[PDB]
Amino acid sequence: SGFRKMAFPSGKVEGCMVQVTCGTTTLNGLWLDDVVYCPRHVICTSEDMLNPNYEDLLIRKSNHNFLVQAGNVQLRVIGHSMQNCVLKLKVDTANPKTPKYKFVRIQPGQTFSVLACYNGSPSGVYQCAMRPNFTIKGSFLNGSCGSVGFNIDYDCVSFCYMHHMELPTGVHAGTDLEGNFYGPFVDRQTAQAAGTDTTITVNVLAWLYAAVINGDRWFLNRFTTTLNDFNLVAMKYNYEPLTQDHVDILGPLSAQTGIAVLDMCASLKELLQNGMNGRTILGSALLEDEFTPFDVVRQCSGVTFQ
Amino acid sequence: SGFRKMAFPSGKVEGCMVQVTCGTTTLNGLWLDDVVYCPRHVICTSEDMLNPNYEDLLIRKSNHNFLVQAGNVQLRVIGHSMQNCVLKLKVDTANPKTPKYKFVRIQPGQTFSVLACYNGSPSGVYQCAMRPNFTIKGSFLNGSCGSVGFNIDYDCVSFCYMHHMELPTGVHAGTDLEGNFYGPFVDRQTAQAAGTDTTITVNVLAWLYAAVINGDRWFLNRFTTTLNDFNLVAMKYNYEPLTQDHVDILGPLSAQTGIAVLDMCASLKELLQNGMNGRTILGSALLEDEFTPFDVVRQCSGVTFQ
Ligand SMILES: *C(=O)[C@H](C[C@@H]1CCCNC1=O)NC(=O)[C@H](CC(C)C)NC(=O)[C@@H](NC(=O)c1ccc([N+](=O)[O-])cc1)C(C)C
Ligand SMILES: *C(=O)[C@H](C[C@@H]1CCCNC1=O)NC(=O)[C@H](CC(C)C)NC(=O)[C@@H](NC(=O)c1ccc([N+](=O)[O-])cc1)C(C)C
Repeated sequence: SGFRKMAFPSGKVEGCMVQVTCGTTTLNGLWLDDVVYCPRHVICTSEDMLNPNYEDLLIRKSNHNFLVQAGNVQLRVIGHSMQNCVLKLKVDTANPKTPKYKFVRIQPGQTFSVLACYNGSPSGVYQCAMRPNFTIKGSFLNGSCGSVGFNIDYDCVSFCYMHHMELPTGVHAGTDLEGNFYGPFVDRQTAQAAGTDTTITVNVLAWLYAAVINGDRWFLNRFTTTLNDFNLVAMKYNYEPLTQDHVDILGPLSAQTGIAVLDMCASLKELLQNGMNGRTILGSALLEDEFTPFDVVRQCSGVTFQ
Repeated sequence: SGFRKMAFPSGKVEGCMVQVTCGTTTLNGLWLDDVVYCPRHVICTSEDMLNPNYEDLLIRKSNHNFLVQAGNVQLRVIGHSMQNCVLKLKVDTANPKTPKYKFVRIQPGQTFSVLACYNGSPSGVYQCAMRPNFTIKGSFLNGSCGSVGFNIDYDCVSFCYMHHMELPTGVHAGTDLEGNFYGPFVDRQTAQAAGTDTTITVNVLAWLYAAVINGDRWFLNRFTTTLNDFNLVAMKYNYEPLTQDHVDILGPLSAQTGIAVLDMCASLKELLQNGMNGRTILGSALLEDEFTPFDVVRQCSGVTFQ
């Protein structure tokens, strides 16, 4: 028993990280087959990051302006192209450690692991959610750009996030691996504020189920609620509306615990209106919203990958 | 910016995990060079876990009673010995993926990453703290024994924990890699008194320093405190008493931020006595105690957000 914020094992992605340097700018790239993917702003200069003309700047870049270092091996760039906000550097050698992989674009409310890297060297792994306002609350310093987010399904790595920038509120924004930003952001050092963030209601409910599974049951009551009456209360506390699709996705956790979804909603309604009365749930005084229902089932059943 | 509970990248440890089966009991083993390390209770059957004579069970076993599997490859056991609570199975093949490594025994309050494994395959990775009473608050199901905890310094893995059991309170206990239990515990299914679990004060202080480094000072104040006046408040709130040894460990964070250790203690004392009043620190409403001073320096910017 026990419930932890758990990241995917990172070994398959560790073997894909490289250092990419252009001019005096260094960041990380992702080496899959004979292509290295990295944020296109590696080609900018300090003097240019206000509103870079990326297409123009790339014209004046040759293959040998890109230094790609994979551990002890320098990779030769034999071709370069730009796809939206990512650069694709074709290289001499196919990565022998390339896993089975897909590029996916995730929905807000979904979770993924981030492999934080610096100078092509992985330094940490942690679990994140795509916020409703398309930001992530990551932990990224200078040099972290090109770090990637991913999920693992059996033996296949689904890459969903590449890191590009930090917002003034200290949260983070990036692209999918096709270079398309999540949310209304652009890769320029301009004035950019994210929409108001909301709590991911279906994830909070999933985590209350995790708590019950792990013996923490004090918040269960004998009240009932309809979906509409729950959503009338939840919206006033800045929670996302709960849809019928969300209720369906909570079906398996409901069957396992014997607690109806709308009964769990009633317990959450009491927590919102009355507070915790000084208590915690799974050690938290705030309600956790970065576990999906799939995250809870997977962890509580010991699903394995590699 | 940002601050996340970050685990070490798990790839170096994933390459070491194997499955060990004896009779009908399967758990995880750690394959380093030509030795597989695993918990000695792999040789137990369900009916004799109340008072197993481990040197009763082991003399009855031959090398070929141990089935060791790495991937789809059987490893042939050519020798075995018991050291404290761990079994050492000599195998006929050195692990080609053995990293540089050490075995270290850590102190209460210190942290490590756990690669939770089932049947020799990894399920996930997360960061843990050794509690003051030598337990850990993990996520371990049936079959997780032999999962290990570790730190990585450059490319040397320091293994410090191997998982053995869950206590009746839902917390977890295990050994160092020489098989010595952390805490006054033994590998049998009998009631064993545990010390009381207090909050790791030096780690809370380190995390307040992290909040300052990242740009937040709202919780500071002008008082100072003596060590003893602080510890009187600490014990009211179930915090571990702070020693001069602990104060010395916070030296680097104190110097980096310009806040004397006993001034941060005065700040913590006021947070405990007055609560948070709806505010948060690094996103938390409860003070975090699973970051050591070293963890903070490893994750935070070397440049304080002044
Ligand atoms: C890549 O490595 C680097 C990572 C950043 C660096 C700062 C610390 N944490 C990180 O995650 N990314 C960049 O340097 C990126 C380059 C651009 C996209 C070309 N720049 C930023 O992240 C900057 N953020 C902004 O410039 C920004 C400023 C103001 C506003 N605003 O609403 O006013 C929005 C965005 C960093 C401040 C350098
Ligand atoms: C190994 O895989 C397995 C892991 C356990 C399994 C249950 C779920 N979570 C885990 O971490 N370890 C065991 O099965 C272990 C083998 C013994 C130690 C020979 N048994 C247990 O973990 C049981 N624990 C106890 O019975 C127990 C009772 C009291 C104390 N104590 O110190 O007071 C310690 C252990 C579980 C009930 C299965």
